[PDB]
Amino acid sequence: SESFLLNLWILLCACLVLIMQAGFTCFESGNVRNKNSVNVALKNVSDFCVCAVCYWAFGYALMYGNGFFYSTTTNSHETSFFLFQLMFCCTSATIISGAVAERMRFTGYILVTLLAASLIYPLFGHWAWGGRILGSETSTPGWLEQLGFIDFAGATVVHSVGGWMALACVLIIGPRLGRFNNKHGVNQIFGDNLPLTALGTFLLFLGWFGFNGGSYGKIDDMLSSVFVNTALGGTFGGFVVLLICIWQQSLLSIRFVLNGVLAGLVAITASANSISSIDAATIGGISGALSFFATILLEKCKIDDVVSVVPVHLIGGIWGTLALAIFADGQYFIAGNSRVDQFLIQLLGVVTCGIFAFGLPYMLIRLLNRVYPLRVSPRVEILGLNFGE
Amino acid sequence: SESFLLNLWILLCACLVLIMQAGFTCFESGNVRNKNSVNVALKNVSDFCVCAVCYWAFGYALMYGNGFFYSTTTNSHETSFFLFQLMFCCTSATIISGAVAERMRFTGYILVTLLAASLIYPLFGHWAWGGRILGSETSTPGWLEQLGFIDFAGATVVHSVGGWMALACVLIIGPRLGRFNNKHGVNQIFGDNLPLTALGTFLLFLGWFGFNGGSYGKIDDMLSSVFVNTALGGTFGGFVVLLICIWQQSLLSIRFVLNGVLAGLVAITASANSISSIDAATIGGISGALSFFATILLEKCKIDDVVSVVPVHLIGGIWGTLALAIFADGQYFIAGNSRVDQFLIQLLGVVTCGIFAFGLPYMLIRLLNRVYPLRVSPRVEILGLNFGE
Amino acid sequence: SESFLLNLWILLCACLVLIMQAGFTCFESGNVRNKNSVNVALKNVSDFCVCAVCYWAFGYALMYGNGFFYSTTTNSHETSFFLFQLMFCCTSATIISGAVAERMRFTGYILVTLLAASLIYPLFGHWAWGGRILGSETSTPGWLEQLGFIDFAGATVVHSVGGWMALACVLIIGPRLGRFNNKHGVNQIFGDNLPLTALGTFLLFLGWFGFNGGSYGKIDDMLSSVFVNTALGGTFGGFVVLLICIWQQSLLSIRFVLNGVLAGLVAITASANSISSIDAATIGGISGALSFFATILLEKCKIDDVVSVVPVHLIGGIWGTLALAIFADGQYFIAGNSRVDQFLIQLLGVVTCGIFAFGLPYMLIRLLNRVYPLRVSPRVEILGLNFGE
Repeated sequence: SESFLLNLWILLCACLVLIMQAGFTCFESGNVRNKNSVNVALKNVSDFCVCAVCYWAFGYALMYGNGFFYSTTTNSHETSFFLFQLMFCCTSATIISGAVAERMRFTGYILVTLLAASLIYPLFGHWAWGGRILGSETSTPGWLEQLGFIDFAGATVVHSVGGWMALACVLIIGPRLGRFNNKHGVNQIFGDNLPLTALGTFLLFLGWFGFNGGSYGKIDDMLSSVFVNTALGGTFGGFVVLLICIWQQSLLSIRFVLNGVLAGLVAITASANSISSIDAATIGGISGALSFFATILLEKCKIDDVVSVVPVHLIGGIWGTLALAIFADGQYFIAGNSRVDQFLIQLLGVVTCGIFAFGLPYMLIRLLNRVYPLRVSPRVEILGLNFGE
Repeated sequence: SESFLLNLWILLCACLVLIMQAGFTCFESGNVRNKNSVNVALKNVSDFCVCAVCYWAFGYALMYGNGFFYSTTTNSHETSFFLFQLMFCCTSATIISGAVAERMRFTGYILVTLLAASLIYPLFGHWAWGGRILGSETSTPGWLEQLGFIDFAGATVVHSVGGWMALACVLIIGPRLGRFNNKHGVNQIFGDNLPLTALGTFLLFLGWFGFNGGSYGKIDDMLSSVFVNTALGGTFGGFVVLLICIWQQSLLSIRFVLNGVLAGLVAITASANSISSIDAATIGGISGALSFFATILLEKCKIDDVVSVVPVHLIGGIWGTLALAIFADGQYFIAGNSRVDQFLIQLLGVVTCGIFAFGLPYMLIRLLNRVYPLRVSPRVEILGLNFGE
Repeated sequence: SESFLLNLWILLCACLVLIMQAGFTCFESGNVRNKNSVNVALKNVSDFCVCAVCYWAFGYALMYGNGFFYSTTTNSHETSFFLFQLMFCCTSATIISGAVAERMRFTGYILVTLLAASLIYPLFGHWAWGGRILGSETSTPGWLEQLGFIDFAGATVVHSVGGWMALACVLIIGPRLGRFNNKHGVNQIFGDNLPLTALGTFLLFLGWFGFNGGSYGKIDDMLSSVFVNTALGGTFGGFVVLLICIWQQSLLSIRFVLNGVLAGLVAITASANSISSIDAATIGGISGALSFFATILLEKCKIDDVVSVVPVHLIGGIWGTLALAIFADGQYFIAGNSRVDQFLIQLLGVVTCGIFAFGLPYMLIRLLNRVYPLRVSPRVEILGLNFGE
């Protein structure tokens, strides 16, 4: 029947988001030095396990409640939906993983991941996605969803939340040793396994297909448009950054091109079900250019992001959320809302996400760092995070 | 119709078990030294090819016969079923591969893989799964299946069999050079590509989803419960080992955490269709703890398992097989069988698997080693298995 | 309905061909030296992005027109079909990527990829596959397709075209430095990440399943035969090359074994929907042996192919195209065509593919190389292509 086919589609899409977890692991492990890559991989597995435990235990009840230790219910599609949203929560915290590499303590990162899976992501996902339970009859939406905020697959719910928490963490722990100098400016710390980073980017593209396809929530002939918009956004982001770099040398332009692919994917994540192919290409290309410029701006601002989580997930998420109101069809809006009123509503969603997913983690992680330091000692950072803290 | 959707589901699940082969290759290649990783990858491809040839030629006919060089039949679901069981047969010997790394001859490993795919796995799969032909009308079950032994996805048929012959092989060829010494105790040989082991573990999780989903054998609303039990078992195994290690340093605790993920998956493999989410979490966590203690016990017993096949596949398989009778619902048992009679039956299956998949390979591989030595010369083990034997 | 399930099948198959792109990236990045692998990964992402942009812009209109900047149409299956064929075009140019590694300039490779995605692949795909639009009512076939040429999944359209322009490129730019010498003959340049080539080969097998399954074009009970033929062709190619090598040392035989797997897949690609399992095994084994002999012949002919694109894709593609007329059932031919007439037609298709995909790219790339050199300077080849050109 229709319900069985929809259930298998959501299960295969959750499998694709597990592929996206593997791609995040490869992307982050290949972009760091060989003395820190094993710690990065251990972080990338540990946050996934901790977030799955936290979302099964209380995260699903916080995000979609009126749930705790989720068992079988009367709703047929709710188990597949729960698995998909658990994969989404793991995606948010493994976004947080990549920015804090090579200088953050493992237990402090585990505490940050617990904060992300316990309080920040379920509350904002309840605000933006409260009434989006798959197959449920009577679901009360969140206040942001009631006001008219639209996020198809989570450019704000998943990517911007992780970007804001990652920005707060890298502002609190500070930059790596030997990265920024007062005399010589900015030094580049290249990774040691950049082909693994390219493989991780391809796996992230593959997982992004499942992200958008399972966030579609139904099965008809227009899901192929969502897949085509996904492919065009990612490839046009990569193509635009490739055109910008063009004659720049390898081992530095590859990071920009892969970040452009990922940022184009982050931008089409907001509106993959409501835009055309030309709109998806335009949004992805502008997102890739914005990721390039935001990486340069973060380098000049002395903010150390190792894999450029903020130019990809945060800047791309804000651009995709704002470009939904510029490019999507008016039939997907609330009736009576024009193109500027929807821009005000999506800007309100961006500002609310910024306040809740940055300011509250900034105070909480600052208070945690005041009594429990999250930056390793300098001998650990020189020796490497593979060898203990 | 129903048959076409079921056939596509089994084909996609067999694709996921091919992903599981790729994850096994990455997990075993990253966990060894750089002078042996190419030989490990060559073993991981060659055993897959040899097992596929053997199962197409005679393995399917021995496992599910009343077949030889399988062609198209009248049964609609039996071709996808054959592909799925072929990938299961490849999974057993690629479990066998990881235990015998860095000191075993390539041709001797090919002979061991031929033994596994020719005699041991098809005969025990006929004993435990003989009547489980997908879509067939009249199928006579094996004697173990007729007695009441329940094994959903191969915790005994796949994982315990490969664990037993891997244990026999590492007992016959002996430990690696410079691994156990009489004076200073136990020395650790760390791998050189541990992020590739993390990627392999993620691919193994993803393929484990297909393992359980294709072993479900039907399509209804309860397959998402099987997927949720798979995710919760793997993540709770990893979470429990992470809680045990907590403050232990990296480059050694990552192996324990990934082994806990895999062992939790091995334990839920036995009963993923018959337990609740809390039961899946409990079984996976106990399996991860048991993998940790079994790795320690194998280190104290001077038994060299390179990637810890025995604590993951054998110990986890025995625990999952025994925990089916502790945790699963009584409606899945034979009518009239209580909770202790089922424990006796599953213990009989464990003992039968131990006898047939250990004692017969131990005598056969010992007789082969007496006339054809399966351990490399010491200059090959010092120089590396990438450079010939 | 049937249309929704077919659309989801084509979307999942296009996801599998994206996995094939990832596997190609791993296979080429692991087979080169560490001073060139980052440039190889950058090429493997850049050609994918450029080809997706080119096929969305004008490639689909040239291949399947009577389309430019493809948007939503009346045909329900055409969007998933477009995504699948875009994946096929990206597959052709990423076949081209692997032959020209370690000595070709990046911008010159981008121009070659533009030539492949703009002129060669869409025109030959229009000639061979012009009337194969999924779900269309009135589609005029190409002249080769009207003459009776059969290519199920593109052993000639995808693999032979990429092999021919890869051969033209490596004949124009020439061999690597320190590869062939007049005194000592042939020297071997081993890659530095051969386990990553094993992972890439497994990912290529996985995506090759999706290649054949989405090229099937319908859903019934005979798609499982296509999957079984795919598995048997790949595994028998690997098994035959493993039997040929047997006692040869590692670090060189693994390249032959993986190339045999891939070449068996290339040969079954032509006729996976029309042969038996024994025929698939025979075709795959002969293709693996032919890849081994063609690799030896290319090393004796002083033609430097880094990952052996020509023995795998070109020789395997020609063998699969010719073996369709030897092994497939007569019901799949044009009525009135015998077994020798179909051999003449498939040979005409092979000769037409050779002329159009070799002689025109050889002339165009020679004219481009006369005014714009595509081979790096010797200091760039000595230092490495990761550090600029």
